[PDB]
Amino acid sequence: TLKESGGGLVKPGGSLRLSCAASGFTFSSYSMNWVRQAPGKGLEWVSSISSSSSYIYYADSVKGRFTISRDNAKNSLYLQMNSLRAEDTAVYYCARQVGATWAFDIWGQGTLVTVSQSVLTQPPSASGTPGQRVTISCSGSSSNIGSNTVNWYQQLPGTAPKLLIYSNNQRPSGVPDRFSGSKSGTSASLAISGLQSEDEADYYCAAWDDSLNAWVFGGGTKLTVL
Repeated sequence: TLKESGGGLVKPGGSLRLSCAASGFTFSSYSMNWVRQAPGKGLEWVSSISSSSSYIYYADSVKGRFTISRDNAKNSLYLQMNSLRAEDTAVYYCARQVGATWAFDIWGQGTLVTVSQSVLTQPPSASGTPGQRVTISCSGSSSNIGSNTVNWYQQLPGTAPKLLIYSNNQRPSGVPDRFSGSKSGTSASLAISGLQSEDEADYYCAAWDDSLNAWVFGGGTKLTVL
């Protein structure tokens, strides 16, 4: 259920091609994305292709150099990376988008690509003691959070992200009651009630920016439990 491939070592100005074999769902029905993550840094959205293959969006950082694509027949999504730079070094994940709410419910394991500020304002770290209530607030513009539904994703150390809250406050089929989402115009807050030890993870808030026509991802918040 989403396996990346084609990762390797490349030199600057080089060229590389990723692929993402789907399994268990009707690939052709859902839109697909590529979201990279640097070495120890946050999440950055790369590109998105509709199942229609008709509506493509590239991040202003890879605009022109990268080429998204798919083959709904072979059940695999691809990404042609040309004119590569050292700053393109990351882990690339391919995330299944939902037609309805635009959230990324299924993410792949990742593939590392080695080569030889932000709109969303999120506190870098959060400190909480067992059993307390912890709020992580993410601050966007009138063009993103203001105008579109927010999705929070939890990244557990080592593991790829997992949709925590979507459509501003909806808990998916798994996420416990202690987690609650909300939005107040241009700001969005995730509230963990009854802090547990297991809740030690990285939290990201993400909205679509109609002005940038790209997803904006939060600056992450590392929640440490005491």
